[PDB]
Amino acid sequence: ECRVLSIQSHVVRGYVGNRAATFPLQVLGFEVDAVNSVQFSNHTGYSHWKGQVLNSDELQELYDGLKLNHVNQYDYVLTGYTRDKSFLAMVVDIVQELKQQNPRLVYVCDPVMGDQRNGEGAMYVPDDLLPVYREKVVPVADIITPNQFEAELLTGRKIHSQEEALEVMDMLHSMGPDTVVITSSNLLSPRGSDYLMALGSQRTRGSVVTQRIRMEMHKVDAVFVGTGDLFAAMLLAWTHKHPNNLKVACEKTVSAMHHVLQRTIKCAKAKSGEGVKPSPAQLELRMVQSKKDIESPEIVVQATVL
Amino acid sequence: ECRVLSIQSHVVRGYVGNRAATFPLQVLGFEVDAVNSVQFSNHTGYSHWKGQVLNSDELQELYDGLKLNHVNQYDYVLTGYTRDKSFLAMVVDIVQELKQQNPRLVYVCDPVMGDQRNGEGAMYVPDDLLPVYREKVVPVADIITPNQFEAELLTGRKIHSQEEALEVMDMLHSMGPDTVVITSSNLLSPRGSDYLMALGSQRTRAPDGSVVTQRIRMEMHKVDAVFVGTGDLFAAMLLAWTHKHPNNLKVACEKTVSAMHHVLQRTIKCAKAKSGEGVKPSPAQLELRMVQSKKDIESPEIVVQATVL
Ligand SMILES: Nc1ncnc2c1ncn2[C@@H]1O[C@H](COP(=O)(O)OP(=O)(O)O)[C@@H](O)[C@H]1O
Ligand SMILES: Nc1ncnc2c1ncn2[C@@H]1O[C@H](COP(=O)(O)OP(=O)(O)O)[C@@H](O)[C@H]1O
Ligand SMILES: [Zn+2]
Ligand SMILES: [Zn+2]
Repeated sequence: ECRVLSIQSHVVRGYVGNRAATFPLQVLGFEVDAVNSVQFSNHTGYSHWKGQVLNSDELQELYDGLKLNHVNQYDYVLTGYTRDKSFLAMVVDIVQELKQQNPRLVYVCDPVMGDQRNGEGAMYVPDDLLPVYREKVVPVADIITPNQFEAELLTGRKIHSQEEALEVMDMLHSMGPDTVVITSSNLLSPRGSDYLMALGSQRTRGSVVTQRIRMEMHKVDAVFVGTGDLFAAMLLAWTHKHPNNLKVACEKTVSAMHHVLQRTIKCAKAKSGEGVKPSPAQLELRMVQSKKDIESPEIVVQATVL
Repeated sequence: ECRVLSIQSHVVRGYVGNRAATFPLQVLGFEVDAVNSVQFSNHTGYSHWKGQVLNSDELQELYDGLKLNHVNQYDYVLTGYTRDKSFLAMVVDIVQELKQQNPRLVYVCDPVMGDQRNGEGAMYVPDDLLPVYREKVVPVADIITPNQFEAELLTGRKIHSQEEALEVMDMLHSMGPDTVVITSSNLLSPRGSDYLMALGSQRTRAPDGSVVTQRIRMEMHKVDAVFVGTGDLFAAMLLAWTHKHPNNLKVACEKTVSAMHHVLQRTIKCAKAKSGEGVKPSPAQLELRMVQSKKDIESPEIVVQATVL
């Protein structure tokens, strides 16, 4: 049995943060302990939203409860969007302390930054977070899933080509994480302008045998929320099964992603009218109805080894 | 697609309240919208626990958000443990308003107040809740799952036999709910002193004004341990199975109780293996093995047969 401590947002309706990460990990066999950093009615993609936030002190209280009961033994820690540097700093303390009892604990981090839609009632992420991610978070993270924009901020470098991306990924490796996956980029894929390009790199430490891969997925014509959280949660599961094969781990992860999105866009267009654009409420991920696809995804993409 | 609005507690670790109700409903195909009434590190069966509570105002804020976005359309509402009458009163307002847009909404309610451990009842909730459950909650509830102790408080009547239980269940039907399930009782089962007896009753008013009532009895072998979150798990699965078998309380209960059995057996086996020999399992070791019971919850092998009364 593998136990995951996931600390992310919670929404009453829809799927983002912990809502997008718990069901997938559960059906995949993981014991998930969920700390909801916030509780909103829905995500910020809607016109309205109401809810309450948890401060670093409250986060500490919860962790203390687990500690007092001697049940603070985890195999994985998983975090994502956060817009409070004080909260984020608290997370690092918790991870460090946990890695103390279990040097084998794996910390999966998705360093969210920018004007992204989230489930924490926020319209943006304060710039004062970059230095916390850069100097405290990344150094203790084992698997990180930044997008191109985030990868650039973390390394202070810009990416103009596939070769530069690989260089930035190497810079991230030296900062700490043995596995780095750039989930989406602006790089033009050789397959076509309609494909989204993702890059992956894993340092398997004994010299460092580095496995690098590239993946191209056809873009779906719509804006989704929570996809990044779903990605990170599934990558966690699949890397656990294929600890030394980033290629397979990413192929199953991205395949699932495809099935869920296809089912989601089909149902969204069916519920809205003819020629009517689906609304964010209609675009909520069809998580429950994708159970079989998440459990065992039919591979639909092939990762090319670089 | 059936959408459920579940308003119950949340624990970081373990399974109780919303943690025990969401996963089962999700694997069974239900779209679950969860409002966490509280967030604790774990349940109170542990020696320590820390967390925060939500007040009636915060509950209202959340509901308002759904309402402002016009996404307050539900098919089911599911509630359980509550320790604040103000919060409970707020729940009733929400249910009434929802039943306005959807006359077909089904409200499943587990009126938690206490249990009868050996012979004497003990209240977990302030006594000032009983009146609220009695006059405000039960009247708008469609399915209720009280234990013997709770059934007695709601009707002000004592249960000394199977016949008296059936009378109390009829009294509850008059108060509102067409479906009543007494999940556990002190009644001695004809099968043996080691079996737990549950009773079920579902009312159907025929077109001509006649009333057909299906009544059933169920006996389950006791597992030698104290579990937490089992009542929440029960109510969540009964919701799912009654949805599939709308007019057959017999089958709905057989599938529901069969799943309970599978989950508890797997849970006690793992607990004893983790404890050590001769060592009693701790509450932390007794947390329901929810995730590892996925298959059993999806399609339970029937292991109990309901007796029609
Ligand atoms: N419109 C889309 N079409 C196809 N895939 C998408 C789309 N949007 C997101 N994804 C998938 O979601 C993941 C991207 O998450 P995203 O919201 O873009 O995260 P990030 O902003 O962290 O790069 C990728 O694996 C990608 O394939
Ligand atoms: N020790 C046990 N042995 C067998 N079944 C149990 C045991 N404890 C709980 N259950 C199951 O859980 C449900 C009862 O929940 P329980 O803790 O007894 O709730 P309540 O006190 O509200 O009646 C029943 O369907 C019952 O079969
Ligand atoms: Zn992201
Ligand atoms: Zn109960």
